[PDB]
This record gives sequence, structure tokens and C-alpha cells, in this order.
Amino acid sequence: KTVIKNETGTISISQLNKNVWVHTELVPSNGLVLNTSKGLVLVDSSWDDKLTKELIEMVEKKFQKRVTDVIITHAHADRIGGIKTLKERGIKAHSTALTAELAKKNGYEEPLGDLQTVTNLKFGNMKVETFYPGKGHTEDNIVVWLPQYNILVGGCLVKSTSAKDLGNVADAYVNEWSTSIENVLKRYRNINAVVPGHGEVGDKGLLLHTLDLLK
Ligand SMILES: [Co+2]
Repeated sequence: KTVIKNETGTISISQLNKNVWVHTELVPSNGLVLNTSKGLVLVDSSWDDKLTKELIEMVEKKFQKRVTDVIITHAHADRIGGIKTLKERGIKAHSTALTAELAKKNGYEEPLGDLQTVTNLKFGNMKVETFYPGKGHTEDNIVVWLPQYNILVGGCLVKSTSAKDLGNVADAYVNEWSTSIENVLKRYRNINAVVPGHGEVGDKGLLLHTLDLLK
């Protein structure tokens, strides 16, 4: 897989696919860059505004298209933190209503609150499904599915192999997280890659790992 870094090793993009890339910023945090016929779409932005601006500028320059949309997978900072940058640049920031409600409560600018339990979006030819599986890492966590690739973005709901515990559980629902993981396994029975919130890309084994960490 082709991999491209900025000057610092602070931001790195790894090609999963002709049109799907994983972005990682330095903990490392992951999201996706979707190279579509109508622009770039990000699944998650970055830790804060400084890194979000750098991420956008890197990908706009490389791919020679604008970032048009971001999907925010929960209302914590590794996730909501670049919202000011998105809003001021006219980048549409999609989220569930609950994620937007939580962002506002916590003093962040609000994403759109447009995503339902299951939402199907199309960006050029790129199909994206968002799914709220229930509570887990947070109340509001969603996953994102690319049905043309059978790629799942697990976000913080899904732990990497290298994670040997659940991490920050202060906002977690450790008794509903296993059911939520089961909901993802039931919906998506044939998965090619799973992108955890943090750590190396894997497959359905990451979901099984997360289940074991919850015991
Ligand atoms: Co989080």
C-alpha cells in the first residue's frame, strides 16, 4: 500500500483502495479520506483545529479537489475538535442529532445532526452508510460502512489488536458496548477491513477483540 506523510510524521495517509485512504494523525488517531468524483469526504477530522487545517490542506493539494464533507463519529475531541475549521470553510459536518446535542453541551460548534440510525449518503459514485449501533465507547458513537469495498470504520467503538484495555471509559457504557458490537457484526457479516479509532487496520477480529476486552 502506498503511504504519504507530511513533513513532520505528524500526519500520514495510507491507501486502502483506489479511492479510499486512511488518515492518521499524532496517541495516533485514524479516519478515512474518500477520493470521490465530487470532492474529498473525510470520515472524522483530527484532534484540534491546527491538525484539521493541515489534514485538509495536505489532501486538497494531493488529490486536486476540495474537501466538501466530513462525518463525525462521536462528540469527543479526537473527533469534534476541528469543527470550527470545518464550519468556517464551508465544509459540511455530518453527525447524528445526539452527537450534535453533546457537542453543543460541551461548548463546541455544532455539526448538522442529520444522520439517523441508518443513513445512506452518496458522494459522486462513492456510497457511504452510517449506522448507530447503540451505546459503547460513548453514548453517541457511530460506525461508517463503505458497501462498495466492505470496509468498516469502527471509530473508538472498536479497539485495535495493540490495545490491551478499553482506554477512556469515563463516558462509556460497558454493559451495552458488547450488544452494540453484536449489532455491527449482525449488520455487516462480510467485512474486508475494519479501521479502529486508534491503531492498525484489521478485520472482524478487531470486533471480537473488543468483545473480549469487555469481559
Ligand atoms: Co472518544
